[PDB]
Amino acid sequence: HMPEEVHHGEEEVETFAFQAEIAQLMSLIINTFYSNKEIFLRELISNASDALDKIRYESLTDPSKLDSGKELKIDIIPNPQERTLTLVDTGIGMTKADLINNLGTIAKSGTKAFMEALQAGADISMIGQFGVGFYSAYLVAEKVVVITKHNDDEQYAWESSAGGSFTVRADHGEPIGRGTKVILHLKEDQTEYLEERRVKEVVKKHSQFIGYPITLYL
Ligand SMILES: CN(C)c1ncnc2nc[nH]c12
Repeated sequence: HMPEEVHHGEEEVETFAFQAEIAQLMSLIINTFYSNKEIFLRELISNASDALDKIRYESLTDPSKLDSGKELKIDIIPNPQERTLTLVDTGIGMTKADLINNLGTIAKSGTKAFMEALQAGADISMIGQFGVGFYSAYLVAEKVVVITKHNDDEQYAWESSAGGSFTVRADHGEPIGRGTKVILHLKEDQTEYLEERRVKEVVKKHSQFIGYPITLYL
């Protein structure tokens, strides 16, 4: 008795290409010698704050949207053994469609405009002004994993090593309830951001007036 599941039904792991504009920016960011790489943390905390604003805005008319979790917070978890730095927020999260669209497609206009601005003398720290600060994670990360849960969909995982493609798959792991977890697999030369002394310095310098609690976990 040796059965075989010739066809699993849905495709578990789906691979897609970035819009060319996004892929070219990711290549720029992952290989640049820009000396102020710490700004990645500002951009990711700002994205987390925006996501928390969103859920809060939504709950004003429908308090039940907080049934998946009442606390609105940001957590930063450096992990020296796995060389990961994780930023967790309990914000709005992303459905599967929005996950593919928001990280793989809709950033096209922002990444295009940002690269034109860079060509004309702008600098990388302005990335957030084009709505695409998420990709600054590749200043310090060789790989990024995003775990996300939106009230209207199941938990999903996104990942990319900036090779022009990304993958999406249902995540049946530890439920996060609601929100997004951005997991940075750090480059060898950027492990300074695994140290509590360094991470605090960056938060105090760049994110000292964010309207949500930021907790650091060692
Ligand atoms: C980057 N992006 C589209 C995001 N969407 C929703 N929640 C987020 N938390 C951090 N980044 C997020």
